[PDB]
Amino acid sequence: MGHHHHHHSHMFIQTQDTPNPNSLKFIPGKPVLETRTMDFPTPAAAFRSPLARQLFRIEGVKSVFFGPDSITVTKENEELDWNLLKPDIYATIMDFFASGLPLVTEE
Repeated sequence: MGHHHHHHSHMFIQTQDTPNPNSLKFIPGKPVLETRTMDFPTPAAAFRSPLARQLFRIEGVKSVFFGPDSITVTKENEELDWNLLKPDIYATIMDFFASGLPLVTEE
């Protein structure tokens, strides 16, 4: 079907603040990595996830981390406010699950 069951996808991301001013935690409502956790410190390491690659496309993303129903992203520098990234972050992750791409391609 072309159109999605968006009325209750539970694909809406809540932001939870952390003990790091440069990093913010994004809970999508669905376990991205219940099975494990995977770090992406560098834009190169991001190859192990299509989502991580798409997150490094967003203006301000220094690094991405995946965890149990959580995506913890860090900014390049403190001059960057998260409101610059947030619209693109929501759009890209909801688009990822709308595409239904595998969270991990290889470890």
